[PDB]
Amino acid sequence: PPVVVEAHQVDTFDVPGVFYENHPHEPHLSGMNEYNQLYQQSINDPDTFWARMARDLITFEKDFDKTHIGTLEGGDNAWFVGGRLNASFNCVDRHAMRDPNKVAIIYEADEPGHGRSITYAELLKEVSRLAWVMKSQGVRRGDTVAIYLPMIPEAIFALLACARIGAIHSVVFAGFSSDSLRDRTLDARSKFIITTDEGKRGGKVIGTKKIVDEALKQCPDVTSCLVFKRTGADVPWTKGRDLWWHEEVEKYPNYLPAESMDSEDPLFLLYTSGSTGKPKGVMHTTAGYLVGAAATGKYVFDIHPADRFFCGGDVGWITGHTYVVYAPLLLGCTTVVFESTPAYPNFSRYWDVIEKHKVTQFYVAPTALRLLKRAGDHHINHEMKDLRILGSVGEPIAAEVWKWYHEVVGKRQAHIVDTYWQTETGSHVITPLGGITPTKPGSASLPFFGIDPVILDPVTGAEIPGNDVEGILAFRKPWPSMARTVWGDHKRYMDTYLNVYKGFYFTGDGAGRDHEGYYWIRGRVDDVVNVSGHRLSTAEIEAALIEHHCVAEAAVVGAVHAFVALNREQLRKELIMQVRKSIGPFAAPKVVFV
Ligand SMILES: CCCOP(=O)(O)OC[C@H]1O[C@@H](n2cnc3c(N)ncnc32)[C@H](O)[C@@H]1O
Ligand SMILES: [Mg+2]
Repeated sequence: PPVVVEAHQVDTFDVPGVFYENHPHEPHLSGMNEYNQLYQQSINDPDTFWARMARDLITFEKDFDKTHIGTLEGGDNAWFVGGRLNASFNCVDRHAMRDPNKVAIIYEADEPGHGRSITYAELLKEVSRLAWVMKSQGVRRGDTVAIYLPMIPEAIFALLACARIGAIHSVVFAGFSSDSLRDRTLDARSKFIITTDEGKRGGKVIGTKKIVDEALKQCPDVTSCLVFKRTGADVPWTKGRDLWWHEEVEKYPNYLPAESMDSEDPLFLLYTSGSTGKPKGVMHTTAGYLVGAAATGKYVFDIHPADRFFCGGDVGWITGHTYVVYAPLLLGCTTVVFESTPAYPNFSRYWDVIEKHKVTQFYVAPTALRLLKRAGDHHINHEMKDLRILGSVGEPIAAEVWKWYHEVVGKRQAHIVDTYWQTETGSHVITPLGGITPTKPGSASLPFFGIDPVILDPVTGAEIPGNDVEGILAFRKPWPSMARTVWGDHKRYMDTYLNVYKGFYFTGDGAGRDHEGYYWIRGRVDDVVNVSGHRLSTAEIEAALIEHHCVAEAAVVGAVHAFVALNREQLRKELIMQVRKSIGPFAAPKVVFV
């Protein structure tokens, strides 16, 4: 009888031998022996291991005094204390100083055959003069800055310009409604917001400026709204508040000094929905987050400086934060900013992009892979000679989809890396290491460096030791890129993550660890449901539906559904519009019951 039934008779797949033959460089680890050696040091002497890793990967303005203080139960963890650094220096300046004409960003626009490439020197200029705009409009170190931007390179300019002056960027997914944008801007107390006149995605127009205008009536602390002219459409304009990106940046110099930030100064807020109530502003600080981003970029995704890294995620979510922006730029390679969808103009789009730009690592969600698999294999007829790493994030990749990814997309030539992590962990925590770790379809494999996973009994909270076990997934030790608080609400941070099982970090996920020690993520044990790549609160959908006058009691379960007690076919459609106003289109239920 097998406790972890999903692993019954599943063999490990070695890295394809052709991966090493075709590799342009020498990979970072010699094999699984070195992983085990480094992993054991990361658990048994994290002070030594992470000091060396941080000093390898991150340039500090002032070296740090101590690797880590605090404990999980104390909720007081600090990493690289005494250090000083700047995230934009590490993502931009240090690379522009060595190789100014190296391409940092490839922008792939909604329409094929547009876009452009941006060098590290060009990125330094744009980050600098955008930072000048913010400084000139009164943004100071420690202020938050709301960002409501689509996938254009200007989004990277905005994150890194905020980091350059020590402002705390608070990115809001550009598909959120006015109410959601308002809620996040109010909670973050931002006085400055950055957006576009409109977005273009999949040939469709998104009225970003209109949505922002609606949200800002209820954000009177916002006194500046910088608008990037993406489409040039006539948009309403608020004199004295609104500013044109292109008019303002050209007033200011092409260089700006970077603020000397503490290791533990906040870098950003990322609002995420939890099991109960209002969105949590998950706060990441500076040094530990960047160290985790660079370490996983390097050792999980096998990133080398010449690589062309393509994450299909959106900057509005943590995957885009860590792997579109911070990790590849920290490591000095090229990152791809993709404005379109995998289906526009046709289902070949992902592969057209990878082929044209010779992408070396591609990172997407299984939801997109399932869509494309249903579309048919004739859409894929691309050499994609340099594609050696195929990443998957957000949900377990099913053996049927894993095989299609490995064979049809990767030509049995690429290593498939199923990365498990969350907004709160900053970077990958359970994952194979690209080009190193043997994999199992449907399994996230083994812990990353510094991650000490344990399986707990959900009721008694006790550790369940050894292999072939199942239960709650928790981590036993702090790690550098862990979220440090929930903005304005440290007690909620403690209660949610650290007080449930004292001494451990609670992921909210169930998991099994099979006879080989490989982990298999079972999904959320709480009321978080994943629909089409989004982390949505069933209570948030419940609260939205209830706000309608004819709805009394509302229940939402997970494709989310909604059984409500109140024409009955007319009301079924009217509740959807109420969700569209409270959250956004991507949170409307798939069926509405009465
Ligand atoms: C990392 C981007 C998604 O970040 P979020 O904070 O939005 O969601 C994290 C949650 O997604 C699932 N999850 C994430 N990665 C995996 C994964 N690879 N396998 C299974 N479930 C996964 C797990 O339930 C987890 O608690
Ligand atoms: Mg007002």
